[PDB]
Amino acid sequence: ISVRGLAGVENVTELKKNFNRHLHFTLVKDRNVATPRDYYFALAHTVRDHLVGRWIRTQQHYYEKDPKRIYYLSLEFYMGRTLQNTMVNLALENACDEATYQLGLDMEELEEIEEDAGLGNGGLGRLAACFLDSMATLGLAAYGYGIRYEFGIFNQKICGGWQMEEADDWLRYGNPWEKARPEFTLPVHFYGRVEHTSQGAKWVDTQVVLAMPYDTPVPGYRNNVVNTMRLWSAKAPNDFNLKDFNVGGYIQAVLDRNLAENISRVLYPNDNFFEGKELRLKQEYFVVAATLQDIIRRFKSSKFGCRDPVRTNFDAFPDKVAIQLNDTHPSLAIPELMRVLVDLERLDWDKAWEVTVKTCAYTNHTVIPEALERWPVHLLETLLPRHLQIIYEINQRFLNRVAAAFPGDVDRLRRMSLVEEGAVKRINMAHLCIAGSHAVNGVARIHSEILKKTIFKDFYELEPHKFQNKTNGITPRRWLVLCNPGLAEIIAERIGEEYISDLDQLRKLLSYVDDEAFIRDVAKVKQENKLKFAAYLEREYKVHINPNSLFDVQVKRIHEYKRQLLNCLHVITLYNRIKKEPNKFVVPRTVMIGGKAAPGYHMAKMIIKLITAIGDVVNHDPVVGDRLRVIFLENYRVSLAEKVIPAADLSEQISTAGTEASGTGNMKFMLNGALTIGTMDGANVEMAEEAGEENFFIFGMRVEDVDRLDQRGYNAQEYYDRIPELRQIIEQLSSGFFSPKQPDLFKDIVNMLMHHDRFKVFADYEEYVKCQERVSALYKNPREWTRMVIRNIATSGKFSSDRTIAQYAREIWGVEPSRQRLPAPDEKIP
Amino acid sequence: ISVRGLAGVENVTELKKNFNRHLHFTLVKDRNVATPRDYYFALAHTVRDHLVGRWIRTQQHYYEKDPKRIYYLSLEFYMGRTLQNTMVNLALENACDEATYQLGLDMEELEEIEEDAGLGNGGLGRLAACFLDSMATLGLAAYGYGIRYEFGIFNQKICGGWQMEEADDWLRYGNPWEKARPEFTLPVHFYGRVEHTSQGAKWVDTQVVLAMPYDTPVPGYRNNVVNTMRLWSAKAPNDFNLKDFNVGGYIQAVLDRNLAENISRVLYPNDNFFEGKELRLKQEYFVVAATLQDIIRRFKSSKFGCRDPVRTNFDAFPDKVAIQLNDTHPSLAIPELMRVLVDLERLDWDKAWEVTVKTCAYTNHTVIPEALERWPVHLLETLLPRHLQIIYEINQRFLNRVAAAFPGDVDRLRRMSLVEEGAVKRINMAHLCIAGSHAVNGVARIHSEILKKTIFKDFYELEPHKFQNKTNGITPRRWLVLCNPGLAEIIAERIGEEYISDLDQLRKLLSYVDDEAFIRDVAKVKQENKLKFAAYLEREYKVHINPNSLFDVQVKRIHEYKRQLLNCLHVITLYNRIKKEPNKFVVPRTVMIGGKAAPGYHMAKMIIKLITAIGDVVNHDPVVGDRLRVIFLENYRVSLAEKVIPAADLSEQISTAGTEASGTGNMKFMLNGALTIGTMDGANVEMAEEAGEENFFIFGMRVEDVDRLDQRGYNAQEYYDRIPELRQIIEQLSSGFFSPKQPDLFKDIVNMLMHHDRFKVFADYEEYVKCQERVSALYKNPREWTRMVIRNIATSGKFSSDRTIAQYAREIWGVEPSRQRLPAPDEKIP
Ligand SMILES: CN1C(=O)N[C@@]2(O[C@H](CO)[C@@H](O)[C@H](O)[C@H]2O)C1=O
Ligand SMILES: CN1C(=O)N[C@@]2(O[C@H](CO)[C@@H](O)[C@H](O)[C@H]2O)C1=O
Ligand SMILES: *Cc1c(COP(=O)(O)O)cnc(C)c1O
Ligand SMILES: *Cc1c(COP(=O)(O)O)cnc(C)c1O
Repeated sequence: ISVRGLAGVENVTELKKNFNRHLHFTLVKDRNVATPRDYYFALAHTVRDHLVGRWIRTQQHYYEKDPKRIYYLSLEFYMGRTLQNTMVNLALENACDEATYQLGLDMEELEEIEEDAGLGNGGLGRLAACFLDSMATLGLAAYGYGIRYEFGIFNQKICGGWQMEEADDWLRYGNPWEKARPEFTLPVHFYGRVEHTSQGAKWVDTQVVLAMPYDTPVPGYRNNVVNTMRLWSAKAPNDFNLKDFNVGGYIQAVLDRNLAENISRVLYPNDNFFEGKELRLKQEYFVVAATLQDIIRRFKSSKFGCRDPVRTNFDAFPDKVAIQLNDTHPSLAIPELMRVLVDLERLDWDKAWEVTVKTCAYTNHTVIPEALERWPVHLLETLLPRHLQIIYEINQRFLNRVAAAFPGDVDRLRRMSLVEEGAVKRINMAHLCIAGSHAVNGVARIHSEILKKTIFKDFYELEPHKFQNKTNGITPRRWLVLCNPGLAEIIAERIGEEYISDLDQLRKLLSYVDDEAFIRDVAKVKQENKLKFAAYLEREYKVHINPNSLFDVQVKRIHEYKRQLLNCLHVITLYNRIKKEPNKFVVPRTVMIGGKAAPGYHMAKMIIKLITAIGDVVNHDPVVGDRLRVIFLENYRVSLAEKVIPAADLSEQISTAGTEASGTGNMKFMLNGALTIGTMDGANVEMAEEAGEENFFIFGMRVEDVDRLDQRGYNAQEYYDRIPELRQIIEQLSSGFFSPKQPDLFKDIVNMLMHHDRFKVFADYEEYVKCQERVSALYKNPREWTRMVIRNIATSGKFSSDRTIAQYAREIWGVEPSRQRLPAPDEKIP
Repeated sequence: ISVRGLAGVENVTELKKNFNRHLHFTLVKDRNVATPRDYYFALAHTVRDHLVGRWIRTQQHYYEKDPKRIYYLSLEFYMGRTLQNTMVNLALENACDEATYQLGLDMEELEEIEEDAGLGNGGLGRLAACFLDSMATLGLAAYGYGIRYEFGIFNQKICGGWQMEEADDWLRYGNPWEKARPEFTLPVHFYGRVEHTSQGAKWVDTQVVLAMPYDTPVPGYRNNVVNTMRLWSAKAPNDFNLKDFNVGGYIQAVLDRNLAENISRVLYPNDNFFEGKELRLKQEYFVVAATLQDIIRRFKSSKFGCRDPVRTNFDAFPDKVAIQLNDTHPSLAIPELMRVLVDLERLDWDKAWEVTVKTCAYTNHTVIPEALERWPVHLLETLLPRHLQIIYEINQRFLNRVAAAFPGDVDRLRRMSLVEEGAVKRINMAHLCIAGSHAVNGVARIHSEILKKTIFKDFYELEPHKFQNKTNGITPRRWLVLCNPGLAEIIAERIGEEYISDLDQLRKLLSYVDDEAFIRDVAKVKQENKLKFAAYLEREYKVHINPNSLFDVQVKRIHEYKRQLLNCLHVITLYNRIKKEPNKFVVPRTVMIGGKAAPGYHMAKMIIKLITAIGDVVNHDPVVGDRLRVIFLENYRVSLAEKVIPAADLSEQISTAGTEASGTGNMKFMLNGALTIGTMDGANVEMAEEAGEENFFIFGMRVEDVDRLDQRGYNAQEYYDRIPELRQIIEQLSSGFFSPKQPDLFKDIVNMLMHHDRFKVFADYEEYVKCQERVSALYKNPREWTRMVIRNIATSGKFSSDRTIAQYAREIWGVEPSRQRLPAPDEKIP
């Protein structure tokens, strides 16, 4: 059937009876009233059974051996569905497929019922998920720590061409993967004040919110290792949240509990944008405060909570603990670690600081200013008074370090301060992270260099040793084996299966680049993939596309820097050329644009309306025929990504050079047989470098050109004046060609494009359509297109998150990865 | 070990491995980290497994055979713990006891970990629970319908002698008994307006709240019948509760969902008191609206949703459906049934009314005016506009009936109206229920007569046929076998086990009233019970009592009509007599008073403070010694009741004649070997009638005497003037004898007692202490005390809820009870 494992005789039988046990005993249903949803849960529960045994021995193992622990703190974990992934990592896919078949059910149909774990916005959240999978696969004693939002990223609905947001009640029917652990609930404090008494400061008169943990298993790839993702839920104490007496109402007091519990109710839908709301800041301290107590408790036990030197010496803390800050969101971990060490454990400042810096590491994910976290001091002052004091003290000592290193450099001092003066005083969270971490890293080579040359230049001059790079990657399990079994099978037919956990082996595919059978196969799976997606489209969303055309897709969050608008300009250009010479041949294309716009991002929502507007015109022009279709992919999410990417021919990664830190979607397309048209931005540089620029469609300004233009001054009028095709489009938008009933509908877009384009869309226009012509030319030559594809796939190995994690492990965490199978799952009951 | 069933060889082994399966696979724990709480859940899950098989066949059965269905609507269901009860009804107690023993665990210790299902306030809520057990035991196709409050009755804490309320988070660790059924979620409407168009009225522009059901199994006693208790939970729709656009905030819109969900957040802690709050009214329509849709859906299928006459003829609706209104709380079921039939199904008014009256029945539970539901019209007008219109129309036609029956009786008309004029117009829910039901019943013979003679006199003259009586009862399973296995065993040794489902058989115990061995045994279990409680007291609450003294206990909600104050006067009297003649012998007593006071009931909370105040003085007087102890039983609830009642010697049922509708605690004490001192009120009359007044300690005014006094006019001063002992107590309270630091602390109680005692406490004082002397006299004669006890126990059979339910079934519902074992639980998988 494929190498989705063995469909053993004993195990298919075993699976079937357990499916039945759960349908009866767990679901309390009988075959006569069971619905596909019930069948999905019976299976889910049956699959979950297979990893509890391993989950328990893995955790027990780490307790016995006691290795250095890795704590990945992140406010986002974009998990997606977990049924198939679990079957894949446990070599259960074929067995389950067989058993459910014998039960008369279609596994694929049941898989579609699983709701996505949308606890993320995009890249940052998904990176965290891929990392978790890789850390488990590399046998690292790693723990993912975050918040269990009851409402993840909103589900997007397009009404009249506009995005409509609606709550993502992903828990409505329950989550069979998580395990509530109410017995490990911890208290978290807010507000209050600071008392300075005799031997130390005291955080007093605080409001208490409880953090209840929920554990979700994270299985490694076929190695019997099952790590843990602990997500905190906010709960109100039953005392004070009722007991602070003297009139108000008993009923009201109980109803008001949903005020402390709002902390984990919803994820903020902002991608690369900072919103200084109190609720967010509360979410940030909540996950940090709860997590740290859990980390210290585990440390207190270790082998110190037995003997060792005997005396809670936190000197070995960094040798046993490593906490990674996914961006600045969990940055309060630094002053909080200090607070506990200094205030509670009573360590001297300097010893505490040494420990903190040695256990913390920060990862930066963007260079755009509006994405930077700068919290107003009056907020921190009210909500976390002691942390503010600690931050000021950290700042004090840090700046003294600077003064001593750069005597008299008074401007440097203000520039490096963790405290920003002005309208309102703010705290620069990024500066905090650099100061209290022993390592700071970018997510792509150029991004990392930019940090050193620009944004964090001063910090780099002070401590050059802290700055590193760790190019992002993606997991070949979900992003290849899971979503593209067809491609994985033909690769395995030639080079085996060891590449799933050793992606570098894909290079061996280079020697089949002239193989006639392989070229035919690679081309066949892609065609099969396109047919399946073209079908899904009519199934779930309804209104035809042509599977023979070139599948041109750009899927990622809607942003001005991602330039969906530049993609739009090209689409309209194609349209206008066709209307000019109708009877001239052009390579057919289905351009698919999908992505979510943050609810308050007006421009982003305007762009979505533009895309649908273009489709309204283009898709109903008889002269165009089936040569050009414009489709907006609704509710783009992980599960939807697993469907489009494998069916894509052209991947669009056209952000303005220097704005996309790395990107990961680009990697997903490269490993799944799509060709890339893009700019020398983020990881695109390393991808073209790996496959050879000849096998890549690079265009536009490089970072240097962008800066040259900025020195000069960017004037869009110039481009409007010298390019008639561009002029024609702008006047089409301006006159209502695309919005008849509301002719001025797109005035904001035009206005922006002409007067405040921060991402110089026009500047890359000419080179973009010129380059688009070259991909059309090559698509006309199926054999050469597929051979270039093979050159990309065979060379994508470097972009696996196993590589990334192995580097973090060695160069930052100080641990050694291991592909050693944990001693079976085998029963056992001590 | 006892007749808690057989500890079979095959089944103890089977139980043990399933306990282990769940500890591993369900709890995801290993023996080395498992805590008593984990062990309790493994067991709970193991026990729950045994009844799903029966649960499924019982429900399938009713679907095949299609009998008349009984729907018990109630806003309260005081369930308590369900582990032991399930073991008892499934004959699993000894097997589980053995198996857990072999696993090295103490079952009793694990049982104590189960949280109480406190979804009730007192009598009314517990009656519903006992009924459910009886309906299952009598094989009735019955369904309990209510609300799944996430917070039940508050947990009571005594601080400085005052009651402190704290949220009852009974779901904190989860509920292994319920089964969420999100797939059967239904929509419920609120607000909106009424449109009158061409062919009928339309309820339009409403706000939608979703009702998600949760089913809990209700097993009959050893008959393999497992009925269902469906509890609704409020959920916000993800559309409008987000989709009603045009600024407000996406985050805020999501956080605001907890506004529609507040409907099922908390139970109103009022016992026999009406609070006209909107949230309550919403809770009342919510349970009614959701339930009715479920009822009609089931009816539409039946055997009509196949063939029958073919044409949705609701003429057979009453033949297939019976809905019982537990008090007026679910009274909106009447106008709602009309709304659906008329507005949606399009039946003519008269045919719809005929159906409604024929399927509905109302049970009245109190005669005090402040407990009567009278909803302001402006509330109904805003929240349920169409229901108000329907109610007015029902009123219109009803009054016309009256006018026609009593021509010219203009005062009768206003008195009987469902609409009350005055300050604010109100709707008398009780009048609504009488009009739209074919049967109205009281809960005790005297209570029922009072309804006919007083409160509903006019309604009785109009339709004498509607009024009936159904004396309350309690379940011998929980209230005997479960909480008093010792007594149940010795009874079984003599007369067998058939009495558990045929309590009348207890009469056979009359012939052992002179049996020397029996008297010794009855006396032995009571002593064992007292020793166990005296121990529990020091275990969980700490500060000694004497097991040889007479256990004088009054446990029930704190109310002025229950007269805990009269009990207080006696206690102080005993104290004062001892201080007067210290070296005179008196029968030792431990008087235990326990009960919860509604949060806003000031007097009730003052009485609790008084009780603790008396104990402070009495319990620390050296001259008193161990002859008199005053203890306030904290957090009285079902689970606590199962502990005290079996250990009680004297049961206090001293409400003012004519105020306690029936009472059920009194019955619990009678069947568990306690003697009753009380007034001729509620069921006390029928109990004394059944055991013989010679075996009862009756005192005080009868209803007639109360009325005579009211004609005359009640003047408490008179009693204060003629009884020196009474005078001495009042002046002790007035001067701070019981409250040194705050001498005027009890001015409200004294003031009330002297000037506004609605329950004439003083009037029954003399006859009360005189009577108390007689019980002390008889306690001095162990052999005769025990023989009187035997006379009570042997004669309590009439008070089993099986009797009550059998009567409801025959005289109201029109169904025949059956003690036929359902065809085993046996596997099966169609
Ligand atoms: C939102 N968001 C960011 O703020 N940074 C991001 O992180 C991802 C993983 O590091 C990168 O691939 C993206 O380029 C970057 O924009 C991202 O997706
Ligand atoms: C609160 N509450 C009432 O309103 N009525 C009650 O119902 C019980 C069951 O019918 C009766 O036994 C009580 O006497 C009556 O007070 C009760 O307990
Ligand atoms: C991989 C992924 C992303 C990141 O896409 P980029 O092109 O790097 O912005 C965002 N959303 C989803 C659903 C993803 O799978
Ligand atoms: C039986 C019961 C009641 C009713 O007691 P009465 O004496 O009828 O008021 C109240 N509370 C609990 C916990 C009960 O078990």
